[PDB]
Amino acid sequence: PTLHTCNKTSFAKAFLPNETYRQRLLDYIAIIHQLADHASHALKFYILSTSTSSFPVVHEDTIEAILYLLNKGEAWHPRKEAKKAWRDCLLPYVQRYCQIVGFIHPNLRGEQQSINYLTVSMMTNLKVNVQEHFMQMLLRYINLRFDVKGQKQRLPPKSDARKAFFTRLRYLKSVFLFDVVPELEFLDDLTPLESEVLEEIWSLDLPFLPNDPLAYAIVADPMSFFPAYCKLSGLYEQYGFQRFSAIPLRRSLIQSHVRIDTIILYQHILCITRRDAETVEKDDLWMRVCNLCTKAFRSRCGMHFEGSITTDGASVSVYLKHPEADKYKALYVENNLPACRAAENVVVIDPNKRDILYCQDSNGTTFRYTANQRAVETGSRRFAKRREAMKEEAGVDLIESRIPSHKTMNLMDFTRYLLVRRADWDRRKEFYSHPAHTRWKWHSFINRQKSESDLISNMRNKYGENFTVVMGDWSDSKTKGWRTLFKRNRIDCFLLDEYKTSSVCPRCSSSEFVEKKFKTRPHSRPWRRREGKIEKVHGLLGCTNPNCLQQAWTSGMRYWNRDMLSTCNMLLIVRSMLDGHGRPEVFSRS
DNA sequence: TACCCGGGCATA
DNA sequence: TTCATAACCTATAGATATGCCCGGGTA
RNA sequence: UCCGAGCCGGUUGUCGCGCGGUUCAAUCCCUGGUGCGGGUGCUAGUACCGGCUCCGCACUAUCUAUAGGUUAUGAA
Ligand SMILES: [Mg+2]
Ligand SMILES: [Mg+2]
Ligand SMILES: [Zn+2]
Repeated sequence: PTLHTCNKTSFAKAFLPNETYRQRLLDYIAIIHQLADHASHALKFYILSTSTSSFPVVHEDTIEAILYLLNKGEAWHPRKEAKKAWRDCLLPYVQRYCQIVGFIHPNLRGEQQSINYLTVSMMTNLKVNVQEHFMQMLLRYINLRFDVKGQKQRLPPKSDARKAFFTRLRYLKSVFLFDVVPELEFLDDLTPLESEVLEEIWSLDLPFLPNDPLAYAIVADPMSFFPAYCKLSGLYEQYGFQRFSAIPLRRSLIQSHVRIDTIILYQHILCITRRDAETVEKDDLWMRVCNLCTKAFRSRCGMHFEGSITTDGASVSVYLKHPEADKYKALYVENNLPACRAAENVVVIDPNKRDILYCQDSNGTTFRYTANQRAVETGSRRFAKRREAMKEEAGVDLIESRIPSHKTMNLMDFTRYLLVRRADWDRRKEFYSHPAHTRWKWHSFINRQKSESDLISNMRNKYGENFTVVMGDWSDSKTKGWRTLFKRNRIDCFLLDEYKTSSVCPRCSSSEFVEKKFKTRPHSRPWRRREGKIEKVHGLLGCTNPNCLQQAWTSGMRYWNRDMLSTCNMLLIVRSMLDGHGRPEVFSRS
């Protein structure tokens, strides 16, 4: 929530030059990464193995037991009965997975904090994935079975007589989702394909709530839908449809950020006994290894360091925690008109795929922030090319390209995937252990900060010290993140509808004479260009009304830039709203 | 034999 | 039309610390 | 599979102009920015006051993991 914030700095600046502490941190994070990866893989293996009888009720205890068995094995001695039962149930499968992958127990001491963090993170990932995408995948399967993609081509489009099927589907889903209780007579009207789909959906054993819809049930207790979600994945694999990651495997070999709190310095880094450490204040203890006088550790908006960082070997994210922590169409300009009138200057912004921002003012001054500029400043393209060159030189591409899909729900296929991953684990681990990846991430962060700061500085220099931002509500290229950026710089941002803003000429206010796609040219994309394809120009528009024309023009139409027209029409709309006349009729929906 | 500290485990 | 590895956008959830028991060495 | 940004024209408020001319910005290393004092230096004319670079006071900037779409690459 609002009670927490983060400041990201370099590894060298955050920590003192004592090499022992840095080496201990680097060693600890590497062990934690492997533990998390193998825990996720073992959880998936156990789920697939138990699929023979029933999908288990996965809780925090399951992942915690998997982690402990990987780290300690039989040496784990839980006190409570539930954890002991989980240990007894998971030990054989964990040992079998270790044999398959050749895992060697690290026997790391003092793993409580890291194990708790990893268990919480993995359960959060499971919950988020299931909650967010169970409905999406179910509806996607429903559409795929009925060939809705091909049904448009099979039937003549835009015909009332053919609307029956697309209406029939709308009803079937309501029966399948338990949204509407079907009448008994309708059950006998199902065609064989519909009956098969109904049986397949029934086999999923989807939970249900009588008082609230299925969507509310998913949010209320998303994890209860996990057993069905996995089943759904299997259905895909039965029909060859594009599969999805049912279980969130943690596969990346690059060093992931690992959390470090006061306890981790307590035990692993400083290696001081708990009794001795309890006699020292937290701030001094952290100062013994960290330069808290650095800029990154300063208080902001009443927040304080409070001993919490995340490190990956190249960058350190220090978390500032407010003292009051838990400790265990509002955005549209229509509703914000009163605030707009007090702005010194008003900026109207149109987003586009290429021109990420196209900004204009009432005084006519224009500005833009394009995709190419963002790519160049951020360095994404250069880093991508260098990474591709490294992969080509090391030959890792041939190894990764042949890896069997990890989304399979069959035990044999998952075992084959694990064997293939083990076969070349050593080479890829060394390749991704290179400092290039974390350094690239840190440099990308710095470049993004620089680019955003330069953008804000240029906007202030062109449009004044303070101004209000009005942006279109279109979204697909950065689309919705900008709303946050202006907030970080204390610049107001408001939304505006783009309906037909690109089909009206501001100088005659008549949409009947607007020309679209009046010229064609060889395709801009080189691979499409060599293919012989031709592209219609989208951003160029024409006006044919005589009032906008002149006798000295042989073209016969006044030319306009699409972004310029959009910004001018949006400025006119804003002026009309501020004048009390509301949205102009021409741009109004109906 | 019995005492102590350091470390592992539980949990809001 | 299917798979794998980076990343870019969007969205979700989470962002430690104190007490109790045991085991290893010592008296 | 490639594309930096501003200005003057072909231009009329015109293009993923693979049209021309024209100005500076980055291509490695780097957490970013704002306001207040001095502290060598480098620059423009006789203490005036423009820039680059540090010192120090407070003012400020949300990261991690996972999943969906896409991009780039490598296989069919
Ligand atoms: Mg638009
Ligand atoms: Mg546009
Ligand atoms: Zn017109």
